[PDB]
Amino acid sequence: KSAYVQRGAIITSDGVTLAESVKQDDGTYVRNYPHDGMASHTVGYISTQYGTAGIESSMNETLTGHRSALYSMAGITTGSSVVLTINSQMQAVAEAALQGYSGSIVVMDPSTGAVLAKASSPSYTHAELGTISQLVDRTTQALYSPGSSFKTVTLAAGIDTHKTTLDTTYSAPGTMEIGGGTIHNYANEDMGTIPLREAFARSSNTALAQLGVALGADNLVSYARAFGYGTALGQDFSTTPSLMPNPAEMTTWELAWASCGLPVGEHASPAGPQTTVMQNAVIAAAIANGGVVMNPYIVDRVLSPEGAVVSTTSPKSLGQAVSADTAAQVREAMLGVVESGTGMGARVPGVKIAGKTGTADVENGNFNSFFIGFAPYDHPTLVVSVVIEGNGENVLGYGAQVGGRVLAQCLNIQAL
Ligand SMILES: *C(=O)[C@@H](NC(=O)[C@H]1[C@@H](C)ON[C@H]1c1c(Cl)cccc1Cl)[C@@H]1N[C@@H](C(O)O)C(C)(C)S1
Repeated sequence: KSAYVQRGAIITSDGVTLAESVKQDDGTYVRNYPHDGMASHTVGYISTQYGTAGIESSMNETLTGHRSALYSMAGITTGSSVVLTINSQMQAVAEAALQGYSGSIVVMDPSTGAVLAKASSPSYTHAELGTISQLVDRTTQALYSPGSSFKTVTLAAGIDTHKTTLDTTYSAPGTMEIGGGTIHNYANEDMGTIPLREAFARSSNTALAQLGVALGADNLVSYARAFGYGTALGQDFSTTPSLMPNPAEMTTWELAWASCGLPVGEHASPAGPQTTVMQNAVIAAAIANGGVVMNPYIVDRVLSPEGAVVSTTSPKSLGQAVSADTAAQVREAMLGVVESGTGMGARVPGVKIAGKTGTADVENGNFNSFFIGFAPYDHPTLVVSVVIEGNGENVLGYGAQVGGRVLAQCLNIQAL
């Protein structure tokens, strides 16, 4: 029966139709994808060979459309349409910034969790699914070691528990023994004794590991969970949960590394942290939003075949991960990263951008570049989360450059 019932459309917030059904002279309907290639992973597909993904999958009941003994009357009833929170201009900006690279970008509204752009690369067209890495959604369904981008969580926790302050000094030596193994700063750089805001801006592992060990495993895990770890984020799309160990299984050395964003644990529970890019955006959004974590969403509203609004998504909080005072301090620390530390590549003349960078080593001596951030600093209206994957190219600092560029172009779009 269901080939004769028209499937609803998938449309961006600014009115660009990305999926559509057209009636045949046969009476059946064929699925068409205008601007084929835009937001492919988000729009998704239903394919015997390739599976299901994206909105075609997650909103399938709504688009399908819930007397039936007559196939001739099946036409008389239409699926309802879905208007996404994705803006086509911001989507194009994120897609352009990934050309030539593997990785992904999420742009989100920090006060609501609305997903404004969501891009993964390499990508595909729907036309390609009619023949025989591209199908993986690297924003929500790939896990990465977050590296130093996770120090945002460590810092937040340290401040929120009143165990440290941005002006508290730490020894930040090139190497240090912790829990019977070694932690080293990048390039074994000895930074001497410096305030935490500077250790964070310059991304010292030896300093941040000492904070992680002061916090303890229970605290670190609990705060990661409060930011969304362990939750399949997304009101209306699938995200694979970001992972932390069972804190009871962690060692001190493991803890030290985890607090710098490197999963090195060996135990029954997973090693962590392992993050999605979406989870990283949710962390930046919580910090930008006074500590309030939002469950992100990608559907704005549902429309009936006649264009009436049938329902509207409501923003929903997953709780307050840290206090407002803590969030303000973390924002300030993040401003330092971009103004005077490892995130200077994200600077954009005439707008204050804040963020945190990371770099993580993976298999075969490859490494990935991360960035989370928000803008403008005072009254944030956008959050970005990026991963640029190395795969045998050095991409040091690329996440930050991509991040700043996307924030700046997205701010301009907002201004129009
Ligand atoms: C965080 O990303 C931290 N990264 C590193 O030190 C990385 C790279 C350079 O190699 N392996 C790493 C690692 C170590 Cl040695 C220790 C703990 C965690 C990791 Cl992922 C610093 N942050 C980055 C920047 O991108 O923020 C630097 C390259 C400045 S070093």
